[PDB]
Amino acid sequence: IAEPAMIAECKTRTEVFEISRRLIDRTNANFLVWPPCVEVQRCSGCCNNRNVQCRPTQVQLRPVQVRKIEIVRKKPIFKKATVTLEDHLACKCET
Amino acid sequence: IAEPAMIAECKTRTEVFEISRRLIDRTNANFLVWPPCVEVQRCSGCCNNRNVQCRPTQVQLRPVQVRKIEIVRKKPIFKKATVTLEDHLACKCET
DNA sequence: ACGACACGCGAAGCG
DNA sequence: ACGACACGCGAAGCG
Ligand SMILES: [Mg+2]
Ligand SMILES: [Mg+2]
Ligand code: NA
Ligand code: NA
Repeated sequence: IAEPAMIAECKTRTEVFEISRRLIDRTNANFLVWPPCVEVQRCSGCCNNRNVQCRPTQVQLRPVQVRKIEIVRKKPIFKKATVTLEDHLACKCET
Repeated sequence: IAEPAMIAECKTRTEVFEISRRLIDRTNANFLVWPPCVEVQRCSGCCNNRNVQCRPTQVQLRPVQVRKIEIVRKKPIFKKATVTLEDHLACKCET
């Protein structure tokens, strides 16, 4: 059977966010971070027409702790860094 | 508090698929389709290193019925078209 | 392709 | 930046 197609409504869905090393440190390259990606909630889906787009109406900042290794003459220095994620909490179709 | 960052594992998540008018009809432009987008399941997330990527291991074809209006001298002709969606069912990190 | 339907909403039906 | 840990797995601890 072929079921009726259902519109993907404008709402929050779980997406994959890649953790930016550049925001962790823009002035040094000598480091590794873990994990490289986390889940975030994001507004996606399609509105009625192309005069409007699916956009967040409230966003929530969420700090997470990442693992950082600084490499100094081939030796690891273990540190922690805090990345502030942005979660979409609600969406609307917006002009 | 800043919770520990958790890796976004390579697995299936719900994504938004935009319905291609071109696959519905490549030889005529005189038509509209509804809905413009549907949910599908897709492999996403991050593997251990950049020598591997998150890829589907089994995919399931899923036909859905879309609404089509053919416009002929400004009058609508109501038709149905069948679009075959591809859902990801499982994923692995692959080299 | 230039924002039918007694209306408004969504070869529709309801109130 | 050139694939520590008695090992293998993941300034680790377990078996
Ligand atoms: Mg009537
Ligand atoms: Mg020991
Ligand atoms: Na009507
Ligand atoms: Na050890």
